[PDB]
Amino acid sequence: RDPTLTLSLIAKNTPANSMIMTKLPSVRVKTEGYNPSINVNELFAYVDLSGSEPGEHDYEVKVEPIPNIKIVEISPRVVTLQLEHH
Repeated sequence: RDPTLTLSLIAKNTPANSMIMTKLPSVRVKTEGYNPSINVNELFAYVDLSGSEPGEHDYEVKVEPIPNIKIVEISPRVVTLQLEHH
């Protein structure tokens, strides 16, 4: 089926006492494989803010593991976000 998915972007490990000022864009993912029972809306792409300081930085977009599916393309691949200390 090699489904093309549209996933919402989620931020992981957002530093405590800090807030993301940027609205996270959606992500388009091309895949290879088959899977009839995997909730698309329950699937997410993510950016890992582990150890980030306030300001504007670029983060690599990644995809949460999906059974029987291999991610072959992710757009956008990188996202620019702004972080502000509380």
